[PDB]
Amino acid sequence: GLSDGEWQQVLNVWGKVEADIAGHGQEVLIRLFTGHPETLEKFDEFKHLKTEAEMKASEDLKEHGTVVLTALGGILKKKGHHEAELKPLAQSHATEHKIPIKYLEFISDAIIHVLHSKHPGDFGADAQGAMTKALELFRNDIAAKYKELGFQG
Repeated sequence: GLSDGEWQQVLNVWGKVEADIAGHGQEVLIRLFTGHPETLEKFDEFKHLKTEAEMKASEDLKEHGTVVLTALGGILKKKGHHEAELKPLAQSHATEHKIPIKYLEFISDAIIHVLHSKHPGDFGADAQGAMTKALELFRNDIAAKYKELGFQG
């Protein structure tokens, strides 16, 4: 779990994201897709957007980034009391979208990368520690649900 102080750091950093969720979400997805092109193949409507420039030129992709980060923001604001929120995501991602847990590792690292890229010198060491713990908790709780289902990939 995270301490009270750590959750406060997470939700404070998240305000920077909320200033422009779509711009942040776009950059997170682009980082994910360009760094790990296998991830892009899971998106029937985006898998033809194989380069950063092509990805940047799609409002549909930017809207999906908005969906993703809005979901994550709601989850983070539960401060770990997120069973009900994570349940359907774990299920849809294992059973419907076929997303290996490794891809959630990749997107977690992408979020850290994008926070430093968009806010260089403004994502402090304490904030990175806390956000990393929150993303670990998110992925780990999803991983428990994946194990229940026997889903690998």
